[PDB]
Amino acid sequence: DYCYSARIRSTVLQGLPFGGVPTVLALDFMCFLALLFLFSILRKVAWNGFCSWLTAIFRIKDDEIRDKCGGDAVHYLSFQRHIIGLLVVVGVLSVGIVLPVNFSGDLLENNAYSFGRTTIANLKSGNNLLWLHTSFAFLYLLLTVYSMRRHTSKMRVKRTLFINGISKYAESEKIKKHFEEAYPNCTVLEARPCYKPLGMAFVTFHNETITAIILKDFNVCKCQGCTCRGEPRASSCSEALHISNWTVTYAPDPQNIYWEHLSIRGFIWWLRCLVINVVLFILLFFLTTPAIIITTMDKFNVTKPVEYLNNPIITQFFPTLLLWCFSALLPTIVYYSAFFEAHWTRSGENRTTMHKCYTFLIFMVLLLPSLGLSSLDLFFRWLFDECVFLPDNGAFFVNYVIASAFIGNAMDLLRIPGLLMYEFQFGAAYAWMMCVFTVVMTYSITCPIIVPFGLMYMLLKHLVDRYNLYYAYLPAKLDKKIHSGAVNQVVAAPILCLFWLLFFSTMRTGFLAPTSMFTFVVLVITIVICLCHVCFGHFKYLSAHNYK
Ligand SMILES: CC(C)CCC[C@@H](C)[C@H]1CC[C@H]2[C@@H]3CC=C4C[C@@H](OC(=O)CCC(=O)O)CC[C@]4(C)[C@H]3CC[C@]12C
Ligand SMILES: CC(C)CCC[C@@H](C)[C@H]1CC[C@H]2[C@@H]3CC=C4C[C@@H](OC(=O)CCC(=O)O)CC[C@]4(C)[C@H]3CC[C@]12C
Ligand SMILES: CC(C)CCC[C@@H](C)[C@H]1CC[C@H]2[C@@H]3CC=C4C[C@@H](OC(=O)CCC(=O)O)CC[C@]4(C)[C@H]3CC[C@]12C
Repeated sequence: DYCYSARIRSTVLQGLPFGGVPTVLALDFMCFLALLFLFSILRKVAWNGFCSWLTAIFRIKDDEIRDKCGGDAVHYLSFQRHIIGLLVVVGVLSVGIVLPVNFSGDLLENNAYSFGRTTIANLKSGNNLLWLHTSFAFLYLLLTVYSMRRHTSKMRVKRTLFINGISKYAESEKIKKHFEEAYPNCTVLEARPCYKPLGMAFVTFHNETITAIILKDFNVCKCQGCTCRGEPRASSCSEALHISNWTVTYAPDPQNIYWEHLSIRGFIWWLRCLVINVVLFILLFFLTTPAIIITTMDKFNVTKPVEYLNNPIITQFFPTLLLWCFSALLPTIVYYSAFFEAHWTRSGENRTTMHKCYTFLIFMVLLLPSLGLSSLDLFFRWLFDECVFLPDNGAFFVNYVIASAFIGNAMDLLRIPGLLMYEFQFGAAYAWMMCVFTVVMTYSITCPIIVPFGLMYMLLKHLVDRYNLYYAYLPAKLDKKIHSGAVNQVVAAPILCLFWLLFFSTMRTGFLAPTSMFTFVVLVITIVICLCHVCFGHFKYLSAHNYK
């Protein structure tokens, strides 16, 4: 009883020794080591001793970080410090309690060196123990929440609106009298157009709930047979106003405002947005696909015996190193290109780009490679001329995590030196570390052995951060709304762990098989709760964001 019966048909599909992890690891370490020597001769070029910086890493006290950098660096390092701790608990459960279950699988017991043995693919469908995987996936959601209730637990104008689309010939009298007659419950303190004003204004009220009500009445989605939104109500003042044509917003400070960009609104602005974002999403397909093609040479006609796999130098190391190169350049595209979308507020742009870096990195590292590698008609050709799971059984992901761990972090030292010719980007750095955490979490239950490398991705990213925050990057104060943003991404990670579990369950047993059902039930219950935080606002004691 086996899956491949390698004695009958010596089929190329049965993968490398150890998934090619040993060669990837050996070359990645050796490339890391070489980069640390290269770093040393770089930082010594400009003016205590060769490796002195490596001693500094473990000497600097947390209070020195706190004192020099300010609170944003400590809130950042707290986030890391929690995720490191999170991954020890998830790590010990994965390697301790998931892996010995997987490895008890009867399905890949031939092919003893196959990395596939340490994955869900080793478990025969209908085997009772498959509930343990669904259970841990849920348990990990509770831990990624509880660990973020702890992170957030440790950490620390409101009547003024900015009103846009006023005609340049408008008058403060009419603008003032409008609110106090269209909404007689209000009272107006100030009402001023702003920098021949170009049709933007500040207005200030007496009361905050009234402010929110007035702010809603220009923007709110509620409907009739006539119109899909609450159209802003008429007045005697209206000729100065052009009320229907406004956009109205809580006023940020003028240091946040792009007085250039907000000159365009409605369908035109959504055109510039969609044709920038489509070009980038098209481009991801071509950046992605070389990695998947170079990896997938399990074709036939000739070159069919197991002996015909290439060296894991080309079939594992090279493609994951190329995918890393594109992963590490991707932030530099979206930070550059987001300038041309013309957001209204620098704060928005910063807060947008962190979620855009993250979701493009997710499409091009996790989701499109997951669909690409899952698109193995390969099994259909073997079968016609369950044991379906990724080619190499997902060793590709381990190999990515290793590549990003050793080569990525060693490169992170070198990201700030220079002189080879003869300021902390908090959003980018958040996006990048949650991209990697997402992969680890996604595979942590289908493919346990990824988690140790996930942990050491974090430890080395942490040390290199604690180092380069204190010594290298300029001390920076930041907009708090990105730290709170990043915690939502951490909650996405175990949810995508549940989704791919439902996928690789439902492509290996029916949707009516009870583990498929249970995973669906958990997922649908989880998502309605998570959505009810976003605007509906019912749950605000739960899931995250305990604050001082
Ligand atoms: C296969 C392809 C062609 C379609 C797959 C869908 C994605 C391209 C979509 C689905 C959800 C979208 C995201 C949903 C929400 C946001 C948040 C948005 O930023 C916000 O914070 C909005 C609210 C605010 O700024 O206050 C920026 C765009 C982004 C990342 C979107 C980018 C495009 C995404 C990933
Ligand atoms: C193959 C299956 C999984 C379908 C593909 C689904 C994706 C399009 C989803 C999965 C997870 C989603 C992300 C999970 C979490 C967030 C956080 C969310 O954050 C906020 O809106 C923060 C707002 C604030 O903090 O003020 C922005 C969208 C984003 C990136 C989502 C974008 C759409 C993603 C990539
Ligand atoms: C039929 C329906 C139920 C299918 C749902 C498919 C997608 C639309 C789902 C799958 C995963 C979801 C995400 C999973 C996790 C999160 C984190 C969490 O993010 C926030 O709270 C950000 C917004 C805020 O700051 O208030 C809640 C929304 C979000 C992005 C979800 C948005 C909707 C997503 C993309």
